[PDB]
Formats: sequence, structure tokens, C-alpha cells
Amino acid sequence: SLHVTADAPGAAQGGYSVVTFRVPTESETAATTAMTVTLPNVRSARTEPMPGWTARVDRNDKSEAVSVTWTADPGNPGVQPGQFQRFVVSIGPLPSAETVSFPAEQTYSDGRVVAWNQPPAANGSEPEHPAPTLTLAT
Amino acid sequence: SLHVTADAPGAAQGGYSVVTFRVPTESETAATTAMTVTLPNVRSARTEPMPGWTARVDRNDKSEAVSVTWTADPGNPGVQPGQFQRFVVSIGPLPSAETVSFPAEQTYSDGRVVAWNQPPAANGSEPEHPAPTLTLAT
Repeated sequence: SLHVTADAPGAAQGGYSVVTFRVPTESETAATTAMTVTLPNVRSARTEPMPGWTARVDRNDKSEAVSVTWTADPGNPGVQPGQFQRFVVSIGPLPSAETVSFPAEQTYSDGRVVAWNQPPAANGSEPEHPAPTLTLAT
Repeated sequence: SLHVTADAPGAAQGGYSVVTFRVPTESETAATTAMTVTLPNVRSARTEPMPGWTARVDRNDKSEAVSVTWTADPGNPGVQPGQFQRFVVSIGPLPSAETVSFPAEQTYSDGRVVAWNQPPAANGSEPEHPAPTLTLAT
């Protein structure tokens, strides 16, 4: 996909899922060096060990996870032009909603940051940087 | 300043300077958790040790530093609402130009990223997020 995708086959309303964000490096020269994803204020959020990357999960006053950021360690050149990388976070409970989005911000080695924060295609509109979105089973 | 500022009293064309970026947290609730600054493709770029933060300096094929990123370690809550933080990088040689800018991207704990990439005030225009800029002595 030329887009960041979100995958979580289980995914149910009020459920816990391992969510995988697959991110493309859309530059011919610069590499992806960090990814920040906005989380739907979940009670639980745990990343899995990713050699060469450090993850932080930020929390609000209620101890909900509000976002997660993965950052390439020094010496790690990050995700190269043309390649994809998976970033995995286990979260829950997912909202009691039909749909949930995960606005994301992708940092490149050349200093640029790409926002993946547009709402879904409708009418027409065909956004080139939509927020990754999941449908949640009842 | 309600803006990111750049300070480097020495700063000369073809010179080496310690450049200090002072960054305000402009949220009432979210904290600054990373800063990425675009560098003018310098041969040399070294950060100074910042407890609780990790820095990476990205390079291109010619071994020039193209950007620098500081990221708050896990457990470090980042720069709190209303506070400022200095991020310091020693770089050179600075371009043979009267002016150099350092476009920056500021990440907040709530997942938002603020771009400091607008060109300087002129006519009209009075940008609220200008790229930090230095004047370089001849």
C-alpha cells in the first residue's frame, strides 16, 4: 500500500488486539526514523521489542495511553527508500464504536515529517495521507 | 518567545557554532517529547549529553549531517506545558550565506506534531510557526 496500514484481524469493540502498523518509506533518498501514532486513550498499551528501535507510550492523567512513538536508535539508518516496516502495539480495550482511527506522524531522516491524519475517502475525496483505520466487530 | 528560537552568538559564514534551540511547550496539557531539526548539510554536527533524552544525527551519502533528532527516553515525561527546553548542537561549517534557517518538527505527547517551517515575516505576513533562523556574520 502507498499508505500506512493498520491490521488487527481479531479487533472487536471493547476488545484487546495486537495492532500492526505497516509503514512505507515514500522517498527515494530519505529513510523513516520515527513513527508516532495517536491511540484512542486505551487503558493498556504495550509494544513488542524491536531491535534497533526504542518505544515510548505516553499517558494522560487518567493513566490512559494517548500515543506511542518508536524511534530508530543512533547508528540504525531507519527504514530505507522503497521498504516497509511493521510497528506493533497491543492495546485495549478498543472503543465501543464501529470505527476507530489512529492518526500518525512519520519522521524521515532528512527532517521532514509526514502526517497521516486525513479522514477516509468519501464522495469525491480520495486522501493521499488518510489516518490508518480499523473496523470493529460488534 | 512563543516561537522556537535559535541562538548562536558566534555564528559566522563558514564558521562552527554551538547552536541552541529553545523550544516552548505550547499546549495546556501535552508535553514536548521529541524535536527534529533540519540542518544545512554540515560536515560536523555533535550534540551534547542531555540526561533523559537520546539524540541521533542523520547523514547523507556525502557524510553531511542533514538533521538531528532528540527524543525523550521512556519514563521521561518530556517538556511540560508552559515550560521551555534547550536542545544544543555544535555544527559547521555554516553556509556562505547571509541567512540560514533550521526547519523543525516538534512532537507532543498527545501525538500531534507542530511544524516550524514557515518563512520569515515579510510584507503583510506574520507567520506563527516560522523556521528558526540565524544571521551569519561575514
